[PDB]
Amino acid sequence: VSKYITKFNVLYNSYSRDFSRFEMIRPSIQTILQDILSFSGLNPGRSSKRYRGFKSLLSRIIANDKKCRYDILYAKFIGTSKCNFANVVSNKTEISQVIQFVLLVLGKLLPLDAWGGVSNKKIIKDRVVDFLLLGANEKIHMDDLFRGIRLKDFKWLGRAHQISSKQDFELRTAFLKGYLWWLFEHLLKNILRSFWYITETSSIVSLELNYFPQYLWKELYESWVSKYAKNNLVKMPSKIQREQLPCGKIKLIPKRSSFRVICVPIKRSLKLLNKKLELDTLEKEKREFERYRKEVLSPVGQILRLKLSKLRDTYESYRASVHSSSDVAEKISDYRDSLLTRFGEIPKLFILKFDMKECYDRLSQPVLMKKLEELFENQDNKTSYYVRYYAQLDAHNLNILSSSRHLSVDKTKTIALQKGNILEVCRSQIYDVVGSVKDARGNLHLYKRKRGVFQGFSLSSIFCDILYSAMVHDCFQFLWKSKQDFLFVRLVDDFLLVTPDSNIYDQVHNILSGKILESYGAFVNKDKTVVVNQTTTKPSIDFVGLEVNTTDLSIKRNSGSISLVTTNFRTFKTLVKYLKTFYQLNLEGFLLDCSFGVLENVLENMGSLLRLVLREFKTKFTSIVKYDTFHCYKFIKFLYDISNYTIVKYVETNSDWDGAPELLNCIKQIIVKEFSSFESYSEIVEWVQTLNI
Amino acid sequence: VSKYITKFNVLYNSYSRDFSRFEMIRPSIQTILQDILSFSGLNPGRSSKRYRGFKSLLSRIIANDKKCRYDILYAKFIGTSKCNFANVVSNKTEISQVIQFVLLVLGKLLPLDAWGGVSNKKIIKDRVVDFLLLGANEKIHMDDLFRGIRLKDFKWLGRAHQISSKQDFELRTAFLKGYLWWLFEHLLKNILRSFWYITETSSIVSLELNYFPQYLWKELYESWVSKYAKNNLVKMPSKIQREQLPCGKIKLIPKRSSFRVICVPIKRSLKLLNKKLELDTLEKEKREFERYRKEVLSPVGQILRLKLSKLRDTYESYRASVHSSSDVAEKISDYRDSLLTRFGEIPKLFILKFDMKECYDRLSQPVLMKKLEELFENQDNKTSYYVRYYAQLDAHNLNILSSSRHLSVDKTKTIALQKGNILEVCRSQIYDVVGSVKDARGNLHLYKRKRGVFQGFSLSSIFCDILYSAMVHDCFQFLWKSKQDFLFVRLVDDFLLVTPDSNIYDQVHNILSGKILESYGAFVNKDKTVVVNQTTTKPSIDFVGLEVNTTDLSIKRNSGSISLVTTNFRTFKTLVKYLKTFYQLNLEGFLLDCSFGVLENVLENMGSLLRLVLREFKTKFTSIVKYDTFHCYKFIKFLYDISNYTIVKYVETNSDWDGAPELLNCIKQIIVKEFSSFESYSEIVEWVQTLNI
Repeated sequence: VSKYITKFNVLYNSYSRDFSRFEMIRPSIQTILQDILSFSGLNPGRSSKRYRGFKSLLSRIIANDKKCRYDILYAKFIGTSKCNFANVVSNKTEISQVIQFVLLVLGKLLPLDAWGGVSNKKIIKDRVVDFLLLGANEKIHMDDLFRGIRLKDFKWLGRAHQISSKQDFELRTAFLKGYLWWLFEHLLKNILRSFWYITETSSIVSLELNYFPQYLWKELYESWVSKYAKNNLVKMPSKIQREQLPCGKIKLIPKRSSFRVICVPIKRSLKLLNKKLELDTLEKEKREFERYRKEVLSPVGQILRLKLSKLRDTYESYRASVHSSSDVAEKISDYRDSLLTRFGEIPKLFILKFDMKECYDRLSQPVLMKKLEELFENQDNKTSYYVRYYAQLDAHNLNILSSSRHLSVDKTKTIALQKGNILEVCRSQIYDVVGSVKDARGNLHLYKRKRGVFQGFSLSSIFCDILYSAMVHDCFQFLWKSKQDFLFVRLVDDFLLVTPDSNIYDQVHNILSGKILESYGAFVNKDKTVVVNQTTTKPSIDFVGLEVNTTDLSIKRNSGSISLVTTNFRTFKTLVKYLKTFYQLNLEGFLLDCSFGVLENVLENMGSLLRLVLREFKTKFTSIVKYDTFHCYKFIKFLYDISNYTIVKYVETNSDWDGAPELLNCIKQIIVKEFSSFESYSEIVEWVQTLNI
Repeated sequence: VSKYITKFNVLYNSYSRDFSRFEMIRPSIQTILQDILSFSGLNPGRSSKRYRGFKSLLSRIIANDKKCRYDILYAKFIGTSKCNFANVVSNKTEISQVIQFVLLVLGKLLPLDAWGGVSNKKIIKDRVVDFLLLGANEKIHMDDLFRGIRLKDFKWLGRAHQISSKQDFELRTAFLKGYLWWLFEHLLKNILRSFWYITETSSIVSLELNYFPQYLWKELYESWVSKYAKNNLVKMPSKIQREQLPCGKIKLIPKRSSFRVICVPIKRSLKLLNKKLELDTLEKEKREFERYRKEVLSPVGQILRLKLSKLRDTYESYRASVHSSSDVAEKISDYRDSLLTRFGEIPKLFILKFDMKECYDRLSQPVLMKKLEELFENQDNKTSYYVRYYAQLDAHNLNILSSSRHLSVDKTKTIALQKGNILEVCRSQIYDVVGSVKDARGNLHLYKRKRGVFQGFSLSSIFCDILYSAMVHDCFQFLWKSKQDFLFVRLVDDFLLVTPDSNIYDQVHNILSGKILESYGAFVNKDKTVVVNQTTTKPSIDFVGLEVNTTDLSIKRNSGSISLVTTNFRTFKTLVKYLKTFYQLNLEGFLLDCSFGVLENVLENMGSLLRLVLREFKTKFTSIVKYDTFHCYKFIKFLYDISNYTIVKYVETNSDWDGAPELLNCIKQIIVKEFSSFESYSEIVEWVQTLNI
C-alpha cells in the first residue's frame, strides 16, 4: 500500500539476450498467486477452492509462453536492423512500433478468457496503449485502470458462475484488481525489459522516453564509450578496485543525434560491486553512502555555495553569473530600463552570443584546484565551519526549535568541517572519481577522469559554477575596471554580451578569437556564435528560450515551458492548484513590462500563456468530470485570483497604472471565447463580464 | 459615533493671559448639562427632575471658581520665574510640579460630593496622575477611566438615594460616564491650557511633552521668530490673505537649547481663518483639504517617489541615499564583509562624519526647482501619469478587481495628472506657502519663505530627498566613475565616508572646504565634523544612534529605541502582536553578528532587547489581566515565534551555525528567570526548558 503503476522499474535494463531461451513468466504459479494475494490483501485458508480456476488459467498462459519463438516474432514484425553508429537516436524503435509488438505477444500469450471476455479485451488494449505513452515516471492511479471493466465476464474469479452473495462480489473485485496489477506491474514490465533498453531522454523540455532494443544498445554503448574514452578517460588496471575512491555508473543519454556522458554515484563501496548482494550489508552500505552525503558531500556543497555567495555580494564581476533563465531575463529587462532612463530611447546594440563546448568534459582540473584554494587563501588549515542543512537556507515557515509543545525520521543534526578536510574532499571528487564500463562479457574496464570531472556528482555542478565565474573575473577584468554601458551575463556555459559601444564589443570578441579562455576548461563553439554589428539586421535573436527584440529589448519566452499535466492530477482541485501555480510562475514581470509601447506584444505573451492553461483545463475537464464533481463557483474564484494576479503584477512590474483597464478586457475576452460553448460554464460567462477595476 | 479620549485638543494653545480675569468654568450650566447629556445619549423630557442635583453641584463648583485667586496660587506653589532665553527647554515646568498643581485647583474647585465619596476620590486622583503622563497624544480609553468607580457613592445622580429599578441604574451609570468625560475633556483640558502651553518635543526617540508657561511662552515665541525671520523669512501685507495659497500655523519645538521651526498645514482655506467657526463649513473645508490630499498631493507624492526610485535603480550615486538607520547598518556590515573578502583583515579606515546646518531652513528653493524639472527633462508636457493609492504599492492581499461575486465610503479611484500641473504644485508648496503667527492680541503677522521650504508639509520631506540625492549625484560624481574601495551613505543631512584610500579621502574633504556645495541649500556644520585620518585616534564614532567601532566596523545600537507601548494595546492578543513586531524589528543582524569574537556581546545585545519586552509584558499584565482573559498556550506561541526568529536571523546574519546552541540556552535562561515567581506562568517554565534545536 503505497504508490501505483510506476515506470522506473523498466528503465535502464541491459542484458545480453538469447532469444532461442526466454520466458516471460519465470516464477512459479504459487509464488505469483501469493504476490497477487499480497497486493489484494486476501488471506485464504488451506481449504479455499476459489482460486483453482485462476491456477488453471495461469498454466495456459505459461503454456503459450513456453511455445513462443520470440526471436522470429521480433525479427518478423519489428525486424533486426544493423546498428547506425553515426546517428545513435535513430536506432530506437518508434513508439508506434512498440505498441504493435507488445499487443502481439499478449495476443499469443493470453487466451480470450484471460482477457475477461471480448468487451473487456478492447478496454484493456486501450489501457495498455495509454500506459506506453507515459513519460517521466508518469504513474497512473490504478482505479482508472479498472474503470469500465466488467466483473461479470471474468468467470474464473470464483467457483460459482453467478455472483450471489455480498462476500462473493467483494472477493472477486479484490482479486481482479491484483490480477490487473500483476498484468501491468509484473507481466507488462517484464515484456518491456525483455525486448528494449528503456532510457530517459536528455531533454529537459521533452519528458518522453526512448526504447532502444537491447542488442542494438550494446553496439551503441561500446562505440560511444570508446570514442569518448580516447578524449576524456584513461583505462585503469584491476588493482584500482581495491582502495577507497568515489565511484559511479556510466550511462549514455541521447540528445538529438549524440549522447551525454553521466556518472551516477552508487550507494555502495569500491571494494564491493563484484557484486555480492549479501542481503544485509547492501543496506548498511546504503546508509554509509547516505551518511557520506548527509555530513560530507552536502555540507561541502552548501558551504561552497556559501563561499560563492560571499563573492557575489562583493564583486559585480561575479554578479554576472546567474543560475536560471528567469534571472537572465530580469537583467536584460533591467538593462533595457537603464537605456531608457539615460538616453530616452534605446540606441543601437552590438550583440554577442556564444557557448562553451563540453564545459564539464573539457574542464581543466589543475586550474580548478588552484581556484578552490584561492577561496580559502586567507584562513589557515584549522577554521572549522559549523553548518546545518535547512531547506530555506541553501542556494517562510522555518520551524527549527522543537520544544515540548511543538514539533513533537531524521531530526537534522549540525555538522562541523574544517579547512583541511574540505579541500581534500574536492580533490577526491575531481581526480579520484572512477567510472564503470561493462563490455560484452561484463568485466571491469574501469576509467578515471583525464581532463575534467564527471557529470552527476553533487559537487560537480558547483565546481563548474565556481571556476567559470572565476574565469570571467580575471580574463574579462577590463570590463569591471572603469565600467560603462555594457551587459555581460552567463548562466552555466551560455554567454551573452549586449553593448552599444563598438570598440568594447571588439574587445570581448578579441578574447574569444584568442586562446586566453583555453587556459581554463572553456573552449568556444565558434560554429554557434551569433553577432549583430550595425551591418546585419536581426530584430529578433534567440538566446536561452527568450525572444529578445533588437532595438527595444522586449522579452518574449518561446515554447520552453510545459504543462505536466495529466499525471498526478485527476481531481479538479488538484489540477487547478497546479494550474494556478503554473500560471503565476510563468507570468513574469518582463513579459508584462510596458515601459515602451510594446503592449500588443504583452497581450500576445499573456494570451499565449492564458490560452495554454484554459485549453488544458478543458481537455482534462471532459475526462475527469465523469467521476469528480465540478463546482462552478469555486472555479470562478480561481479565475478571479489569476486575473487579479495579472493586474497586480503588471502594475507592480511597470510602475504605472497606464494600460491597466485595457489588459483586463483582453483577459475577459479570452475567457468568454473559451467557455461560451459548454453549458456547465453558463455561470462563468455571466460572471466574467462584470470583472471591473 | 465616538472613539475615546484624545489629546490634540490641548496642544498648541497660545493666549496672552490676564490672570487678575480667568474662569475655569466659562460656559453656562445648561450648556454644560447638555454637553454631558449629548455624550451620554440621554434625552430627558421637560418635566424630568433627575438632573436637579447635578445643577446644584455645579453652582458650588462655579462659585469656588469665581472665589479662587488663580494668579496667587500659581505664584505661591509653582512660582513665577525669570525667562531663560539661553536654554529654552529649561523653561518648561517639570511634570512632577505639573501634577501637584492640577490636583490643587481641582481640590479648591470640587467639593467632596463632586468627587463621589472618599473611596472614589483617591481613584480619580490616581487617574489624573496617570492622565498627565500621556505622550504623543497617548490618551486613554474611557472604559479604563470608569473602572472601579463606585456608583453608590455618587448619590446626586438621581433624586432617589437608593437604586431600585433597572432604568435608575442605567441612567446613573450613563450620566456618570458623561460626567467623567466632561471632567477630563472640558475642565482638565481647560486647566492645562490655562496654565501651560503644551507642545510635543522634537525628539523622535522620546515622546515626552514639555509644559511651557504661557506668559513665558510669548516672550520665547517672539524672540525666536524674530531672529528666524531676519534670516529665512519675509513678512507679508494683509492683502495676501485674499487669494488661494497653501498655508499653515507656525510652531516652535525645542531641541536642547534652541528651537526647530515647523509649519503644520491647516484644514481650512486661506480666505477663511479670520476665523468664523460657522459650525458647518468648518467640516466642509475639512473635507476640501482632505480631498486635495487624496487626489492631488498624494498622487504627486507617490509619483515623485516613483521617479526617485527610477534613478535609484539606475545610478549608484543615487543608491547612497538610504531612508533608515537600518539601511545604514546593513551597508556598513556589507562594506565590512567586502574589506574582509578582498584583504583578509580589515585595514586602516579614514572616517568622515558631518551634518548640515538647518537643512530644510537653509535650503535653496531656486536650485530645488531646477532638479525637479530635470526629473522630467525627457518627457513632454502632456504625459498624464496614472496612479492609484494602495498600502502595498507606495515607497500580499491586494484585491483590486470588484466583479459581481466578490468585494461587494470611497472606492479608490485613479487620478491622472500631466507634466505642467505637477510642477506648479511643487512651486506652490515651496514658494507660495504662508505661515501664521499669533501675537499677544492675535493679529496676522503673515510670512513667506525667503531661503528654503517649510517643515511639516507632506511634499517637503521628499523634496529634500530629491534635491540632496541629486546634489550627491553630480557634486561627488568622481566617486562613481572608476569606483574603487569606498563607502558613502547619507540619511537626510547626516553623511558618512569610510575608505582606506588616502587620496580619495582628501578629495571629498576638499569639496567640503570649497563653496561648491553652497550652490545648493547645503551648509556644512564645520563646528560638528568628526574626522579620522591617521592623526586623530577615535576608536568610537557615533553617526546616527550607532556606535561604529573603528578598525573592526562592529555596530552596537545605544538606547535609541522605545516601546510604544501602553497606547492602543489593552488586550493580551493586541499587546502580544505589538511586542512580537517590536522584538523582530529591533533585533537586527549587526546585533547578532559574530564574525569577530563578539559572542558574549551578542548575548548582551539580545538580552537587553529580550528583557526589555518581557518585563514590559509583566508590568502591563497585572493591570490588564483584571478584565481580559490570559491564554497561557497562546502566549507560549508568541514565545516560540520570537525565539525561532532570533535563531534564524542569527544564523542568516552570520553564515554559520557557530554559537547557535549557546544562544538558545541564553534565551531559555532569561525566560525562566523572568517567569518563575508568578503561579500563572507555571506552564511557561516547564515548556521553555525543553526548547532544543
